[PDB]
Amino acid sequence: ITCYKTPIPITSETCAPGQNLCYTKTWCDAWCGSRGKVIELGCAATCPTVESYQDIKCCSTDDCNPHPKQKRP
Repeated sequence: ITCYKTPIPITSETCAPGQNLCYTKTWCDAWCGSRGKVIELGCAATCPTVESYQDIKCCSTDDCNPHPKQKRP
């Protein structure tokens, strides 16, 4: 399985041994001072959990774990 990273060069790469899912961390605070929305992508053996202000989305493929925001205008 592969997933998309967060950085500009959002690319698809295979996970480490034992993993099988990808996670999308959606949040906004310091860096979101205006419109700098941040999102942490990665991999995990199982769908991870979050709190209130923070959100997450688990998928079993990069096509489902990309960046909700392509590139800045």
